[PDB]
Amino acid sequence: KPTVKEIKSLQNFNRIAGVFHLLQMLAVLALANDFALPMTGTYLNGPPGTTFSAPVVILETPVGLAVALFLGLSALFHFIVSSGNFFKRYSASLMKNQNIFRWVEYSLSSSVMIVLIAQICGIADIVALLAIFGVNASMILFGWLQEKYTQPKDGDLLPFWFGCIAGIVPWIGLLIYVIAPGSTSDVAVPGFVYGIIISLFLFFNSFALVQYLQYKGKGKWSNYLRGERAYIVLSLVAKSALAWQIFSGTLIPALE
Amino acid sequence: AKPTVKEIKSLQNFNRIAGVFHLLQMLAVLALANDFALPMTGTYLNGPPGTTFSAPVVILETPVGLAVALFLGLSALFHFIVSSGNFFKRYSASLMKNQNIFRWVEYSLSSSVMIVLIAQICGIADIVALLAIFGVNASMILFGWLQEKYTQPKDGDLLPFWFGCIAGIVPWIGLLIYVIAPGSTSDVAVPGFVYGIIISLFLFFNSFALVQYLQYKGKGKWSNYLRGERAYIVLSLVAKSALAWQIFSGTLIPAL
Ligand SMILES: *C/C=C(C)/C=C/C=C(C)/C=C/C1=C(C)CCCC1(C)C
Ligand SMILES: *C/C=C(C)/C=C/C=C(C)/C=C/C1=C(C)CCCC1(C)C
Repeated sequence: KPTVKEIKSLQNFNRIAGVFHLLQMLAVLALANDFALPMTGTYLNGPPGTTFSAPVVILETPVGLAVALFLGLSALFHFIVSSGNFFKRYSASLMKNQNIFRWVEYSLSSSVMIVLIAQICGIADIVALLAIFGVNASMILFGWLQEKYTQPKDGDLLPFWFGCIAGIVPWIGLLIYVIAPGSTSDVAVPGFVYGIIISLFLFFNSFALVQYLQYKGKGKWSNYLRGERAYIVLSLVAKSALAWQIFSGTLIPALE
Repeated sequence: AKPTVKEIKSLQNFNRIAGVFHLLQMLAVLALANDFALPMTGTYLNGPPGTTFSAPVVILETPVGLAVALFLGLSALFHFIVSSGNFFKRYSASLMKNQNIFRWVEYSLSSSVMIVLIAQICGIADIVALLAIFGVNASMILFGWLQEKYTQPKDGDLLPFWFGCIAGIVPWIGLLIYVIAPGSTSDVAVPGFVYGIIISLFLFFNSFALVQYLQYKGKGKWSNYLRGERAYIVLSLVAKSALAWQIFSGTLIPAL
C-alpha cells in the first residue's frame, strides 16, 4: 500500500514536471512563427464514382499555438494532481492502482500531438485528422478502462490490447504517407519529419510498455508508483522532444 | 447459470434464420452487382511541410459489390458459428453472463466495412481517413464489449458505453462535414440516394446504441437480457439489408 510520504513525494514530482511543461509552453507561445498546416476537403464534383474538385483548405492549424496547447494541458493536469485539495482523491486512486487525471489529460494532449505529426507528414484531409484524433483518444480511453476494471497480476489485459489496436492505426496512416504509394514527385520526406515520426513512435510505444509492465506487475513493477513516475518522465520527454523538433523544423523566425 | 433447453434452442434458430437472410442477400449482390469501385487516395506533399501538394492519386479501389457481400457474409458467418456445435455451448454460457462476444467480434469488422463504404459514397477517399474511420468505428464496438465484460445491468456504470458513443460519433461528424462541404468553391450536388443512406444508417447506428443503453438501464422489458440479444439480431438484419440495397440501387445496377 502506498504510504502518505510516498504519495506526497509523487505530488511534488507532478508539480516539478508541470513547471517544465509550463515554461516550454511559454517559450513556444513567445518564440514560434505563425506557421500553419491545412485541413482540407476533396469533394465529389458529381455523383459517387465520377470526379473530384481540387482539395480546398477548410481551416489551418496554428502550429505554435497547438504545440503550446499540448504542453499547457500537461502543465494544467500536473498542477491539479499536485494540489493538497486532491491528496485524498489521488491517495484513494493510487490505492486502487488508478490515475484518472492522466487519462483525461492524455486523451486531449496525445491526440493533439498525433494530429500535428500527421499534418507535418502531409496528411490534410479534415476527416483523416478528426478520425486520427478520435482513434488516438480511444487508445487512451481503453487504457483508462484497463485501470478502472483490472488490477495488476489479475491476468486480464483485454482493454490494454484494445488500446494497442486503436493506438497503432494513426501510425499505419503515417507509414502509408511516408511510403507514398502511387506518388509522382521525386521530392523526399524531410529528415526532420523522419526524426519526429521515429522518435515519437518510440515514445508512444514506451507509454504502452509502462501499462503492460504495471499490470504484469513483475519484479520492481510490482510497485505501482514506479509506473506512475515513468509516465510523468515519459510525458515530459515525449512532449519536449515533439515541441522542439516541430519548433526547429518549422517555427523558427528565419521561416516567418 | 443454465438456460432452459426451449429458450436457448429458440435463439439458436433465430440466429439461423437471420444468417440465411444475410447469406441469400450476399449471393444476390455477388451475382447481380456491377464492378462499380470507389477510390482510396493519397495527397502527398510535393514540397516542404506548409507548401504544396501533388494532385490526389488513387492508391487502390474498393470493389463495392464485393464489400457489400463482405458485410452480409460476415453476419451470415457469425450467425452460423453461434448456432454450431462447441461455439453454440460458448454462446449459451456467455448469454447466461449477459454477454455476446461473437456479436462484438462480428460488428468490429462488419459495421466498420459499412461505415467505410458510407464514407466513400459521400466522397471521402483519403486512405488515412478511411483507415482511421475503420479504427474508430472498431473502437466503438470494443467499448460496447467492455461495457458487457465489466458491468452488470442496473449497476449505474455506463462509462464504457459513453466512451463507445464518443468513438462512434466521429465518422458521422466526418460524413456531415463532407455533405456540408465547407470551403467548396461551388455548391456540391449530393445525390438523393446518398442522403437516404446517411440518414437511414445513422438512425440504425443510434438504434444499436439505444439497445445497449436500454439493457444496462435494465428497466421494464429490458431486464430480460435475451430481449436485447433479439433486438441486435433484428437491427443487424435490417441495417445491413437497408445499406446493401440502397448501395445496389444507387450504384451497382448498370453494366460498366
Ligand atoms: C503527452 C502524453 C502522451 C504522448 C501520452 C501517450 C500515451 C500513449 C501512447 C498511451 C498508450 C497506451 C496504449 C497503446 C495501450 C493502452 C494503454 C496506453 C493508454 C498507455
Ligand atoms: C451490421 C452491424 C452493425 C451495423 C452494428 C452496429 C453497431 C453499433 C452502431 C454499435 C454502437 C454502440 C455504441 C454507439 C456505444 C457502445 C455500445 C454499442 C457498441 C452498441
